[PDB]
Amino acid sequence: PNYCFAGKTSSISDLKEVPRKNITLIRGLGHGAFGEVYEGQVSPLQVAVKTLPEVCSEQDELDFLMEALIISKFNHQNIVRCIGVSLQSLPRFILMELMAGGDLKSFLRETRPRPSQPSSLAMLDLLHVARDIACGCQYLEENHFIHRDIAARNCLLTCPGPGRVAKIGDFGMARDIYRGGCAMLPVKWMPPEAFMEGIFTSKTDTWSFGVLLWEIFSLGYMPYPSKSNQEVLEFVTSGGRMDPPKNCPGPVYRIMTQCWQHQPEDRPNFAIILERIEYCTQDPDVINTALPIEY
Ligand SMILES: C[C@H]1Oc2cc(cnc2N)-c2c(nn(C)c2C#N)CN(C)C(=O)c2ccc(F)cc21
Repeated sequence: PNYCFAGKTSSISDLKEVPRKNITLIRGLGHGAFGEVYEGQVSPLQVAVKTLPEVCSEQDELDFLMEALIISKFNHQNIVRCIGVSLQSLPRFILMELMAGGDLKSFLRETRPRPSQPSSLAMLDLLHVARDIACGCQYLEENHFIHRDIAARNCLLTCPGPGRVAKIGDFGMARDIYRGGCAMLPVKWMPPEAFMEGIFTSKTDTWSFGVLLWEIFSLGYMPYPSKSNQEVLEFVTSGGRMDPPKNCPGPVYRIMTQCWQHQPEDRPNFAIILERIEYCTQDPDVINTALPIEY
């Protein structure tokens, strides 16, 4: 089974097989419903290890291989690196760049300004995260790769503290399409034409990035508070959009509303999104805006 990205075709042969003896698991990182994730080290190189359960179907096996090929073929600083794989021993491993800041949704929720830590985050921190992910998205766009699932839960941070870099860290939806059910669709992140006609383009990711921006500036809230998937589907198709997050500067909210234009042609590409984020970061009135302190 081959994988095609950009101009090139790659195969399982192209993956970097790391000798299993060189790999040591250290601790769990919060395992999902299928496959575990560990902190590990390679002989030392610090890594995250994604595992394939040994009790799995052949389709699961092909899914795991395809994920390894997809991530291994990306080359961008805002996309998590694949250090290698261990596919010749069981359970099979994919080895990733260790993003010690964890996923972005959890980071935002856990790092909200509080009376004890009133200065944990500032507007600039959020703008830098937004810029980081938009840079990753621009790389995907210019290489004609549609992510399909841009959302805070699928982004990672290099570290919790000040020098953090945000990166896109999961490509499971894209993998599935390359190779499911309504209840599992990221409805709240999808544009009208996506869930209606099943049409996908890079402007699909623009819409989702708008929702990510809302997640970021809301400090990790679930989009469309109190609305179910179907309610959001009908709301969005009717022209409904989310209100600004609490204390969100107008220039930032306007990037969101542009990302959520009904017509894909009316939505900005990621080059433009990056330009607008950069302008926001220059504006003193934006970056001097205080985030809410949760009590
Ligand atoms: C496949 C997995 O990858 C990594 C996870 C972590 C770090 N680095 C990588 N590469 C991580 C997480 N939490 N913490 C505390 C750490 C640490 N250190 C998040 N997590 C448990 C995930 O499963 C997850 C979530 C989203 C996503 F995009 C990829 C992943």
